[PDB]
Amino acid sequence: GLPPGPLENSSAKLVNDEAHPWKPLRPGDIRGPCPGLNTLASHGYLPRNGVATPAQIINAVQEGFNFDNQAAIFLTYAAHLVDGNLITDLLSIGRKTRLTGPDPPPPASVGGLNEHGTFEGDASMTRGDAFFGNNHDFNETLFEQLVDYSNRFGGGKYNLTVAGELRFKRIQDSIATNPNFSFVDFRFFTAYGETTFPANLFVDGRRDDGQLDMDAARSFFQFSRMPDDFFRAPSPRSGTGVEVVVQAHPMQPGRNVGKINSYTVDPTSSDFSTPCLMYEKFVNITVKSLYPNPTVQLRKALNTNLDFLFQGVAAGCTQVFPYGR
Ligand code: HEM
Ligand SMILES: COCCCCCCCCCCCC(=O)O
Ligand SMILES: *[C@@H]1O[C@H](CO)[C@@H](O)[C@H](O)[C@H]1NC(C)=O
Ligand SMILES: *[C@@H]1O[C@H](CO)[C@@H](O)[C@H](O)[C@H]1NC(C)=O
Ligand SMILES: *[C@@H]1O[C@H](CO)[C@@H](O)[C@H](O)[C@H]1NC(C)=O
Ligand SMILES: *[C@@H]1O[C@H](CO)[C@@H](O)[C@H](O)[C@H]1NC(C)=O
Ligand SMILES: *[C@@H]1O[C@H](CO)[C@@H](O)[C@H](O)[C@H]1NC(C)=O
Ligand SMILES: [Cl-]
Ligand SMILES: [Mg+2]
Repeated sequence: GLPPGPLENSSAKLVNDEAHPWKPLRPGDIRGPCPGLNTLASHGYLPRNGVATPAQIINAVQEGFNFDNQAAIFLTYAAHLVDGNLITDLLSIGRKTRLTGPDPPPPASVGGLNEHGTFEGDASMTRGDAFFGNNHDFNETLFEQLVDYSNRFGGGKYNLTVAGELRFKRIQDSIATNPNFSFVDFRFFTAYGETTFPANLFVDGRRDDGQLDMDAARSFFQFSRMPDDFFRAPSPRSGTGVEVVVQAHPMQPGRNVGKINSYTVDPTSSDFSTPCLMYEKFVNITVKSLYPNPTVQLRKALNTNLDFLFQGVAAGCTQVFPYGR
């Protein structure tokens, strides 16, 4: 279906309401590395089994959290192109599942949001790097480090100052312990944006002060659960304030080269100075590598989803056509 449009009414409102109660997981229910999508599934804004269409995901992030339209479209279609089933139009917000339908041929993985190196990546705040065995479950030790950074830099609350310090700490921990640490292109951009999301979207919209308390933080990050009487943000937003996070500790994109403490800058990677290059490489390299010679029905589904992806790209970039027009 077409990408949904922006909210007709984007006011703050109760989103933890009678029609969207929190429910525990049933056997087979899928939760993944994103506490935003996990919470919408656990409140019934998304299907509770954690398998959804792109249009369902865009509608849920807007209705439940007031995520802005352009960001919703870009992230949803990027995730769907690399992790979703383009024929059935279904994406798992977590582990690979037969529930997304019959698979395309390799090398396409349709691995859900849990698939390492497509969307999900290293130096997550409350999830471990895939090298350590689990890139998707809430990690109590990592969350306690988020609390400690909130106590030291946020007076007990998570804010953009905390995000700047913790983002850099998680990069330095990955450099020191993960010999396969990768921090380039798509992951380089999304890792910085994700650290603003709690301050911009998990803060009750009646305050919208960018100060997230640790009870609310645990409720979202561990339990996929809105605080009692949670109001969504009072206007559409996503990564507002990412400039503060970067400015705290500016980093070049790069990777460890098979050893710890070997972080090597990648001059071929995009960075914040080349945002159009990030889009071009995502399409010409990442998507194309998963579908190099697609059959007629797959080509048509790719071209449709790539057009939808381009709707979320900031004005100024040129659309690229890996399968022709
Ligand atoms: C619009 C579609 C969305 C998609 C496809 C999506 C997908 C993802 C994925 C795959 C990750 C894991 C990346 C990683 O850390 O390795 C992630 C992280 C995250 N997402 Fe989402 N996301 C979306 C929207 C949102 C929204 C609306 C929120 C908040 C309301 C949110 C909050 C977060 C946070 C806080 C993290 C970082 C988790 C951590 O580092 O511990 N996301 N997202
Ligand atoms: C800096 O964090 C990035 C997280 C993305 C959140 C806002 C997505 C907005 C989509 C425009 C992207 C333009 C482009 O890709 O060239
Ligand atoms: C929009 O929704 C809010 C809160 O749900 C409501 O109070 C407000 O009156 C609505 N605006 C319009 C134009 O209906
Ligand atoms: C190691 O890094 C490569 C890309 O550089 C990635 O494709 C692979 O999945 C990574 N594996 C783990 C578990 O970190
Ligand atoms: C959580 O993260 C810590 C710190 O990286 C790690 O040592 C531990 O094995 C991870 N997993 C669990 C289940 O705690
Ligand atoms: C984070 O909280 C601390 C302590 O209240 C404060 O000094 C800092 O200005 C806050 N940062 C932001 C961006 O709100
Ligand atoms: C992407 O491919 C198009 C041709 O299809 C080309 O114009 C563009 O330069 C490519 N960009 C990159 C970064 O490879
Ligand atoms: Cl919007
Ligand atoms: Mg990760």
